[PDB]
Amino acid sequence: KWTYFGPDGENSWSKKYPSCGGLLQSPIDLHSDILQYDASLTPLEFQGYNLSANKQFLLTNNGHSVKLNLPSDMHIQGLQSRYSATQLHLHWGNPNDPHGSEHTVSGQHFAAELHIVHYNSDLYPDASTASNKSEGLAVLAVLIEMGSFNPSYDKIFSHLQHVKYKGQEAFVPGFNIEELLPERTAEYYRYRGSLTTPPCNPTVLWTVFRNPVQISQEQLLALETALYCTHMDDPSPREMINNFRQVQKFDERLVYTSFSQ
Amino acid sequence: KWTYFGPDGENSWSKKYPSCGGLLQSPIDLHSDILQYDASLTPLEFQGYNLSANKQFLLTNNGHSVKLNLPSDMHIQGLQSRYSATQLHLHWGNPNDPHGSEHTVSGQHFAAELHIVHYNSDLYPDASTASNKSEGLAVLAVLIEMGSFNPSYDKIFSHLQHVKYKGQEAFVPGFNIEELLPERTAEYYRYRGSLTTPPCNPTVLWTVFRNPVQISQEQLLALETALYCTHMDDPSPREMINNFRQVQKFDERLVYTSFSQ
Ligand SMILES: CCCSc1c(F)c(F)c(S(N)(=O)=O)c(F)c1F
Ligand SMILES: CCCSc1c(F)c(F)c(S(N)(=O)=O)c(F)c1F
Ligand SMILES: [Zn+2]
Ligand SMILES: [Zn+2]
Repeated sequence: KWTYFGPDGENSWSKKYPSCGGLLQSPIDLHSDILQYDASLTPLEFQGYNLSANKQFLLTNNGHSVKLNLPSDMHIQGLQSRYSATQLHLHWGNPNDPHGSEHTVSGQHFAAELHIVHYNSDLYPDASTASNKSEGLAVLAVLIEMGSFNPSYDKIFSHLQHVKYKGQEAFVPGFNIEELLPERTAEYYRYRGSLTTPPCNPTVLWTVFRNPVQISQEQLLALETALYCTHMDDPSPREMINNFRQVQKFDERLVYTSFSQ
Repeated sequence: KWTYFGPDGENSWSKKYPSCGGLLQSPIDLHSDILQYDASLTPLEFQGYNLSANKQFLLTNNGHSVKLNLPSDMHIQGLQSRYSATQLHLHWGNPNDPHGSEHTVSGQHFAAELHIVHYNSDLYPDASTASNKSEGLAVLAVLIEMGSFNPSYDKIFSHLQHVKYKGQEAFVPGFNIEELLPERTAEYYRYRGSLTTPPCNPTVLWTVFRNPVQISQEQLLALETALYCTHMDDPSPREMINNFRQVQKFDERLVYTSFSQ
């Protein structure tokens, strides 16, 4: 299958996933020349993010990232349709170059990036059906930098020990996913783009929050060193690192901002 | 018929040109995490760069860039073989976004980039042979920023309305090519990489000078509006703009610097 390195890496995804060589590809560099304040971009409302402490949510190593399944009563309010959550996951670099966000800001990577994936549940029955359809998906992106310890991110990272290898699964008790969001969620970048992984469908409404979150140096190192892409029994193990796509060309287009200041 | 934009752009190159999806791809972002000083990287000497003004050298629009043919008596001294020149060419952006270098430094693009292409003439009889052999080619890269008018670059640019279309050829009087190089050529980045266009062979020893040169806004605009990828009779003309590849992953690779600091 597809990978982020070697022969099956991102320059080859378009052979078997043609949309990876098509229009509206993500991620992109967010830089001042292409930003345009749009007073119409009002705050999102995060509904059902306070997950029941009494419910468990499936965490998976899928060989590409670590993903947490989310329930479809969790949703964003504010967009043209209701977009219901389906999963969250992360992208990161490696300890020798700990700059593995997908989006960049003025050419600079952040340490990592969290994506909370939602689908248009007013139009489609599930995310897998929505993903290749018009208006199918909305992703929230949180940029992550090393700083202070983050107890909320640790509600996910304390389980990394149990999803070390591809295919492994663990259960995470519900917690308030809004705790993973940064300060001043009113401030964000917005643009139409794509999945950043195969099949790269150009069906994502992106919201990248302006302000990053922090996690400690030990948390970032844990994220970068805890997982493998490969199955446990693989005689040639591969660490799960550098699981981000390079930025894409983005020309004659704008990213709209909810902030002018 | 590869291009820099649209269906046949760079995410699709690897469909026809397998090395574009292979190892050792160029260009790259030059940033601190991947740099290491190497005291062995001693100064290059540029020999036979002062081309006779009474001779002329062929300028050709090859559908992807503009190239100036260079004589094989022009060479670099200081590498492990003699590398003789074959051609130079440029990469650039567009009038509304004059940010088209290939290499970036700490996430920033420069306005344009000059490549002076050499081949190992000790080992091979011509650059096309050398180009499919490891370390067969050595390319010098000069980063170009918007700044003062540059008379020396204008010795090339003044001939562009004469090679606007694919297949057209002009003659440029000899001049001193060293005038295209920046200050303190002793300061450079060195790494093993590839051609930045199809067929992307991983056969280039790159030298990117630390210091940029300047050309004016007017020179950039001329460059960015002069040229077409297509023939003069093509009913579907395409402007030669934005002819730079995105930066490539470079992990496990290190870039060696002839400067500490
Ligand atoms: C079918 C529903 C989830 S698949 C998926 C995905 F894996 C992503 F990485 C992304 S990403 N990285 O673009 O957020 C995504 F948007 C997705 F939709
Ligand atoms: C002998 C090789 C002919 S094709 C070629 C080239 F000459 C370059 F200089 C480059 S560059 N841009 O790497 O200098 C390139 F990409 C090419 F594909
Ligand atoms: Zn993602
Ligand atoms: Zn070039």
